[PDB]
Amino acid sequence: VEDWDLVQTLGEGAYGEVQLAVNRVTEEAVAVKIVDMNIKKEICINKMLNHENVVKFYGHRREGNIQYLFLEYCSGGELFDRIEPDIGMPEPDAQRFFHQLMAGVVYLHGIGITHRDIKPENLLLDERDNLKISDFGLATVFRYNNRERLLNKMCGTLPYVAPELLKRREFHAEPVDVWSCGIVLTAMLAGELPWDQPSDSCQEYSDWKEKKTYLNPWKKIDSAPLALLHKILVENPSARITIPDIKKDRWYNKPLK
Ligand SMILES: CN(C)CC(C)(C)COc1ccc2[nH]c(-c3cc(NC(=O)c4cnn(Cc5ccccc5)c4)c[nH]c3=O)cc2c1
Repeated sequence: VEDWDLVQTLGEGAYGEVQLAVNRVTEEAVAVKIVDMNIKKEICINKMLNHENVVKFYGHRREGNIQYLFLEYCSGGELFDRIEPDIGMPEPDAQRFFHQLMAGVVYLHGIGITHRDIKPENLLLDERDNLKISDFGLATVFRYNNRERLLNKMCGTLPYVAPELLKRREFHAEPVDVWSCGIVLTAMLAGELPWDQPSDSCQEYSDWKEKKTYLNPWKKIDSAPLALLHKILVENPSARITIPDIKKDRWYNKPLK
């Protein structure tokens, strides 16, 4: 029962690959992340995580240069692949995935962890299309012994990143994750990213601050989810909506399909 057949390749990453592995006896699947050993922290963070919208960590094995992490298998693949270019997806599915993303993110924040790289490539779908947050490689602790520390390393992926992280030496962790979730929502409902980065050097970002919502991607989005996006994609992180308030939003609580 301790033996696993590496069946299929799942994902190349920078540092590794991810293999479907199946158990010889039980036929259980796992995803196996394989790296030429950042990683100490990733394992350490994963060890603290236990939630239905976070990819389960099963364990690790040293093997000299090669680090193995054994991770929950999500047969649905990446949310990224459910987003049709230029269209997105049906609004009820976007809503359900967003509900689950917030559940995952609430959980992480409640234990003082920030993911710092939320995007569709990192949101996995299990067999019943349940969304799971993956890839704790950029994640870090922002609250410890009930004291918040401010972040100052710039980490993430530029189209998903909050504007305060390009402009401020220090910033709060939670609003940043909130922002990226908003860019994820936008992608789900429009099938495109609104900007390369949230700077006034990008015209699409200037246009959004000038409320030009008759332009794309905003014109493809119904008025109710767009009103939520108006509260999330707010340049000042202190005025940006918080998760407890997202859970009170009208579209968030709209019955759909
Ligand atoms: C492109 N596609 C049309 C090709 C096709 C093969 C159809 C992809 O379809 C699937 C289907 C199911 C999948 N499941 C997984 C998976 C991925 C992870 N990954 C992670 O948890 C993690 C942790 N860190 N990273 C990024 C990384 C990876 C390697 C090295 C460094 C960083 C990823 C954990 N569990 C999974 O189950 C990927 C995956 C892909």
